[PDB]
Amino acid sequence: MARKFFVGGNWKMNGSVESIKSLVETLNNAELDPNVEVVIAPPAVYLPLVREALRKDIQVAAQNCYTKASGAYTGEISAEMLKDLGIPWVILGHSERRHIFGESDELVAEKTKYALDSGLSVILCIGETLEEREAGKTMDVVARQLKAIADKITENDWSKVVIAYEPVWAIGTGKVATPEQAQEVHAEIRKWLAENVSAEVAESTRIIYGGSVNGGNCKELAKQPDIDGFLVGGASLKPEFVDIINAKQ
Amino acid sequence: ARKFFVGGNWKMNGSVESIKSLVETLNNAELDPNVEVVIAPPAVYLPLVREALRKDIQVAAQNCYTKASGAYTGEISAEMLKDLGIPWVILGHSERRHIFGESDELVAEKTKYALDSGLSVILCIGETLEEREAGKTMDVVARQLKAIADKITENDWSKVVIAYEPVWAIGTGKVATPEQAQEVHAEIRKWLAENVSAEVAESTRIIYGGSVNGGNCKELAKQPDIDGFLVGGASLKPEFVDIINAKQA
Repeated sequence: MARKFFVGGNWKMNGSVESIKSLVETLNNAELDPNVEVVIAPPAVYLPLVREALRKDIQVAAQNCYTKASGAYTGEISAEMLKDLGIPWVILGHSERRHIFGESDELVAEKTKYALDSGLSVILCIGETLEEREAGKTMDVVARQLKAIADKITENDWSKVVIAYEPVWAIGTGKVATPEQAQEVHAEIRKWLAENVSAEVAESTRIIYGGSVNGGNCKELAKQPDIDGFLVGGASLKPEFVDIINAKQ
Repeated sequence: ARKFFVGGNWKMNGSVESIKSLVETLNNAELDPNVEVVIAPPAVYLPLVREALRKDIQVAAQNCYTKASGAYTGEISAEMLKDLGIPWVILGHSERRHIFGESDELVAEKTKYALDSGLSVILCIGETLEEREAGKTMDVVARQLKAIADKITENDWSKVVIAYEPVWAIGTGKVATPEQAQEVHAEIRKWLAENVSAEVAESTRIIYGGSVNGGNCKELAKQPDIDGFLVGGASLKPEFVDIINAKQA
């Protein structure tokens, strides 16, 4: 019934040696809620720097990886490389990769199965666009995106998956999501897991909210019973990321 | 005369250990001092290679995006490369154009942005087996080049190297002869002369990016419009040194 609260910070395409030095120093100086599992995701070229400098109780994630150990994929990073560098997490299926870079549901599932088999943990991102929501496809889209992973991975493999619901419909659009709207989808995802994977996976899988999370709204969102944490965007670059980690204390 | 140019594209290959061994071999090699040599590790190893490698070999990234920063999960910006002391980037590699669907305009945007950020660019072009059999080799390469020429200034070409990839002879079972390669390279240089300027045509290195190894590098290098190589799998092997030295007796 209980699930450890989970806060990921996705830096996206942001950072310099100097900016990351200050950012990491702020995190190292911070007082963090011991009950919260924290993961940050630097750009791939800063992973060694971050991994060395960052407090060990915050683990590092890559922002993406590919579906093979190695080969002729110019520009791609392998899960094995991540393991080689001591990077335990990867974000897969982020809306920007799905919708700007055309990563299909099955490619996401391929990556996910491959990363898990390599011993990584996965933040698996799902969610529907404004157009899909207007079409009434919220439940169809999240079902389809999850089903691609569920077809590919074992019940035990879910142990190392965290699901991030991204309300893409409320990201850079004129719409805003309420905690109640977020809660509604998280409950739908958990029911899908119960009915398609197992009751145990539904009860133990963290489902984190990946909409616009900042210091001002995190406390309200965390009160919802099916929101198990956050995948933070722009606020992960700011000192208030600490406040978001501490949203419950 | 144009300085001979040898790039080694590791693609999605490498570990800390395997890379250590590769770099030590290069650091101990006797290299033709007239050759400009560039190595392109996977992104998560750029700091490693940049620290360890002899300073007369420059490092390249295998890809980058078109802006300095923002919400592009999984992408690296040219500004990050500059920040890390990475002077080169490979753009428009056939694997990114085909597997990852990168359009001509996207490649051209990336190229413009990288140049503006102070990088040098290895710009890859080339035609597929079907295009070549249909007789569109020059239509395709002219189109791929025109997209860049429409976006960058005449002076911007100064820090461009064109890699001709005979995609028709990469993973097709076909091999290209030096005469076939020379014929395309000569057509590319003439394209530059007639569409850009006389200077750009005579200054721009056009390097051959088909299947280059120790056994064929010497005869390719004798061709008067082949200014070097973009090496794939052999760049992972000791014979990369022989390819660098293709102009020596």
